[PDB]
Amino acid sequence: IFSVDKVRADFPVLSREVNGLPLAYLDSAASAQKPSQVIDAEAEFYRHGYAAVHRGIHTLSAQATEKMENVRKRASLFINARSAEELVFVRGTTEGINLVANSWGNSNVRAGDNIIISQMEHHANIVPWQMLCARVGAELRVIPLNPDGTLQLETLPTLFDEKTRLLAITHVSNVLGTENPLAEMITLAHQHGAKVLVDGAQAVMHHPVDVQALDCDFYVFSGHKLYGPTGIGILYVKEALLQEMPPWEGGGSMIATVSLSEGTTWTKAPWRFEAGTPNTGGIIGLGAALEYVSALGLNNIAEYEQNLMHYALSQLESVPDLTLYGPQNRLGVIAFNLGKHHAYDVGSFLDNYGIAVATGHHCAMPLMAYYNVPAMCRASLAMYNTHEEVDRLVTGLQRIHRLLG
Amino acid sequence: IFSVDKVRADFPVLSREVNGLPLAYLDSAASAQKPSQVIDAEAEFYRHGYAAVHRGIHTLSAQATEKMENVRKRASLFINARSAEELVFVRGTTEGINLVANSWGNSNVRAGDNIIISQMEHHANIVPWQMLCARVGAELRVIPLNPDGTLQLETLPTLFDEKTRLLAITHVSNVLGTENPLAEMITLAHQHGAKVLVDGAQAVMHHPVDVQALDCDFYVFSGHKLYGPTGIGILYVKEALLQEMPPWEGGGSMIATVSLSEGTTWTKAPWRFEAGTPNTGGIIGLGAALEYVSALGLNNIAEYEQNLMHYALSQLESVPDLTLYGPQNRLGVIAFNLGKHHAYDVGSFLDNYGIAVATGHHCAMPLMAYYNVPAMCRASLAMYNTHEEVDRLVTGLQRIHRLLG
Ligand SMILES: [Cl-]
Ligand SMILES: [Cl-]
Repeated sequence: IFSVDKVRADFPVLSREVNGLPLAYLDSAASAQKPSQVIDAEAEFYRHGYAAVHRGIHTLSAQATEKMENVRKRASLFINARSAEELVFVRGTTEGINLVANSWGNSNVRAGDNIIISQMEHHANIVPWQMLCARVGAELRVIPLNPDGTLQLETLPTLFDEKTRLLAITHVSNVLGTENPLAEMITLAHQHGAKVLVDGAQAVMHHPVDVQALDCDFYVFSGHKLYGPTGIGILYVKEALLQEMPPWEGGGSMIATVSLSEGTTWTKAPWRFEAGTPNTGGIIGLGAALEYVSALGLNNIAEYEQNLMHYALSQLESVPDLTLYGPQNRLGVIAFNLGKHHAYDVGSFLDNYGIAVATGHHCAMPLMAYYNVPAMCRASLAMYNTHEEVDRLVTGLQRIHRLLG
Repeated sequence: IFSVDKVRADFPVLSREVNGLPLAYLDSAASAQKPSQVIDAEAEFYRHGYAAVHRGIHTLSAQATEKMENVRKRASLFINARSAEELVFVRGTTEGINLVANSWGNSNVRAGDNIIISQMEHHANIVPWQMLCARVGAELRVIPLNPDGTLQLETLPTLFDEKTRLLAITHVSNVLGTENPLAEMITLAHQHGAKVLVDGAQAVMHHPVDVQALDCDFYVFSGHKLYGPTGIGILYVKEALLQEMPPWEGGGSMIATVSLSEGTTWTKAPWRFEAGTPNTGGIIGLGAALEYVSALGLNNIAEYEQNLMHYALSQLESVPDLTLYGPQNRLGVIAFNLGKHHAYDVGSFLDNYGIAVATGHHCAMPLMAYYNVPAMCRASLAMYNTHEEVDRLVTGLQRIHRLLG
């Protein structure tokens, strides 16, 4: 079983006070807090083992290089990639999507082709493909939404055709909490010889993830939402695709040879896509993050979070004029608006109670447009959140409605 | 005055033992050690103040956003940029050069144009321009070297012409320690209407740097060589150039509006070049790094390092068959080879004494080719290094020559 009290004891931020009152951090979907196991792992690496990696033969450099590639191996096992050489270190989901869109997109998407995204995508999974479609002269098609925050799956027959090069789709919606039927969609996209990039930024922290079972071609997530440091993320690519992709960033540690008269040659995959000094501090911290999350066990986290989510949805039923967005089985987040009050105002009042929720468009303006609102509130319910905090959210919304209605 | 003993007391790694023996870290040019002021600043941010930045109205998010943009202001003052809005956060020198090469290069370098780099450049300042010249059909010209590791400045008349769009030049050579006459070269390049990108990865830690006085158009350096965290760096661009450059990475926090039917619009400069979640942990640590280096005072560091360098060059005179590369007034590093022994072997013996030096090509293969060697040894002498450690280097080379000659 899961003991949220013991978990919270690992997170020094959770003892913080905001505005005189004790913090209720309900915004892990924007970024997650970090346990001192993660913070100290990075700190102790800087304190005792720091060196440049890959180049260099001295001891610290060799031991730091070992640490880095061990984290690549642990990450590849976390998402059940066949090989650690299928994982590329990136700054996060957004750089990972940009890397695919340039390295792979530019050499596999011709004028007259089409790419499919969905109306619920984060901006990280829209703007790169808009840029690619503009560069090559292709069309960006959109899987539309149902009122309940699920995909209109019946539109796929009209979006997919022989010219469909790529489907880029989210695993879990950072706003609605919808989880998309990735296995079956990837089957369909593969029947047309299309690849699938999966945005898994909001999945990898809520339940186990198996990229061999999904058969996705690319998968991306971010360290800082997995209870880890900022400035680090993972891009997974099928070995056969990755070996064919050209470099994106150029510089040191991705060349084989540099000549000013006979040109330059690239090293083999993963390392060909990693230019300059890696974020070694971030990688070490991400590795601790994977160790920490695996020790609690994702299936235990999934259960605790599923029960907290149920408790919340049940309690919110007693908030007047509350509008929820998204499906009943949402993961991680609750998207809502309070009567006719603007979300910015509702969020301000909740922050005044010391409750941190997200407000605005959540880098998903097309989703806001579909629901014909400018903004929503989003509350995250993560493995370190409590029924007590759910109650403070509910009371607070009640008080806001009384005060402002 | 400078007190290297008190400085070293800030650096927990310097107490490390390697191979049973006490560490002599002579490889800060590859990456620098970090003081606990830097390590703890990042750690305390994760521990007490962590949130997502820019989006969000709650307290932690607003205070984290303040911290981030204050570091942008402190960085802009460190290099004497006119405006903090002229600085872009990047992963380091290599991403910063790639950003200019794509965002600015692709829209200002046409087929038939030429770009000038130098033979002493790091790979970060070669491979991006080779990629750009291949994309657009331009020519990469090279300022050649003199035997002493300085530029053959008399070749500039034949390299510069009306078609010269850009000079990309290093401030200090990561290998030879040469410092290039940037002020005068930028004058010349500006007379032809060419812009200058300066690679300052090896300058900003050795003496003050003033981008208004240099009149450079772009400048780049890396956090981890400035006694700071990995995964963070600064790209400086003149306000007028930066406002004209198009985005590079696309995603959240660089849009103004995202529409799936009317396209997307970009936000204003700096922020248009920063997609997704920033490396907030890195930025906080870089900010502490700038605070720490400014407290010692760059001119004090420059003096201590200049005297240590003189002491070393003087002592190395008593090493038989030692070949040095580079000018007499080198900054930061000493590049050498021991008799006919391969640098990898010499570095292995020094690491066995617990002395960490760099060996190989130092991501500067064209420089190795000019000196008709495959590799060199490089020893860094930074503000926390001692005359005692110089002696261990000298003794060690002597012992290596006796043993292996
Ligand atoms: Cl290299
Ligand atoms: Cl956005």
